[PDB]
Amino acid sequence: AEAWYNLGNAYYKQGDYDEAIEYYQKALELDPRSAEAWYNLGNAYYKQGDYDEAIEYYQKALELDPRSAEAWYNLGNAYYKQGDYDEAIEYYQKALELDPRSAEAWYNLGNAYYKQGDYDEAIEYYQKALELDPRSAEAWYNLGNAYYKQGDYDEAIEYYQKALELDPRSAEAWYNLGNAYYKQGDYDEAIEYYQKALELDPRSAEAWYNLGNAYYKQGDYDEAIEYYQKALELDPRSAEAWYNLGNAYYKQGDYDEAIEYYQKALELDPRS
Ligand SMILES: [Cl-]
Ligand SMILES: [Zn+2]
Ligand SMILES: [Zn+2]
Ligand SMILES: [Zn+2]
Ligand SMILES: [Zn+2]
Ligand SMILES: [Zn+2]
Ligand SMILES: [Zn+2]
Ligand SMILES: [Zn+2]
Ligand SMILES: [Zn+2]
Ligand SMILES: [Zn+2]
Ligand SMILES: [Zn+2]
Ligand SMILES: [Zn+2]
Ligand SMILES: [Zn+2]
Ligand SMILES: [Zn+2]
Repeated sequence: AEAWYNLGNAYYKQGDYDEAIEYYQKALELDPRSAEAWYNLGNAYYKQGDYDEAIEYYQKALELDPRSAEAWYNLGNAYYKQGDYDEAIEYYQKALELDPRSAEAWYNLGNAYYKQGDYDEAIEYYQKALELDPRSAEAWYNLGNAYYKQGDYDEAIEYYQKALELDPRSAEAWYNLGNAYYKQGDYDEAIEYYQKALELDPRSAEAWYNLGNAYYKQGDYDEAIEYYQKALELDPRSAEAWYNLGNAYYKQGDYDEAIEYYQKALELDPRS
């Protein structure tokens, strides 16, 4: 089994996962009691996106070594990839009972609670991750998103600010920071961050529309009109862009433009 196993390892290292599977299987046909062998077979399937096979082999690894933190964590990952968030949570928790010093386990546990809608737990476990390794902009952004989702816009703002200190080249962090100020009703700060997002990524329709809304909420109707019109060059299909473009014209006393744009909105959705 040893040579088959090592041959499988050599294929694994060169990224050749189908060959690794063949020789791991050959080794296991000769010695089915190696946890590391079952674990490595589960990894090779995992890398090909065979999540159901990965699950079966990681469970075999765990029959032989129930205290493998690595086997529990990768079982949790395979469930996460199948969209089975509650199983992923159960297995991540088992991995952390055995090894509470992995940032990666706490972070992935946060991600699973997030995907289920438990922003509170997401917050708790993203914080743990960040304490063992505070260097990832993505992790700060996601803690930002969890507070945002709970409606803690000020904590959201705080952690988006942290993510942008580490990676100021992120349109999404800039955009969500604007969303967070928008949601507190700080429309001038919103406008500032929305403009940074669009200077970095200038062709999301939704984003030009949200810059429009922020000007509209400030009472800056002629700028609202300019950015709504930009949103509609990119997405001529949006009932909302047409309707708020109408509102902007109405607010300026431009009643015949208001009528034209309200009609456009009502054709795309005649239900309001
Ligand atoms: Cl919004
Ligand atoms: Zn191959
Ligand atoms: Zn043996
Ligand atoms: Zn499969
Ligand atoms: Zn062990
Ligand atoms: Zn161990
Ligand atoms: Zn499930
Ligand atoms: Zn909840
Ligand atoms: Zn819950
Ligand atoms: Zn909760
Ligand atoms: Zn906390
Ligand atoms: Zn708060
Ligand atoms: Zn603070
Ligand atoms: Zn007019």
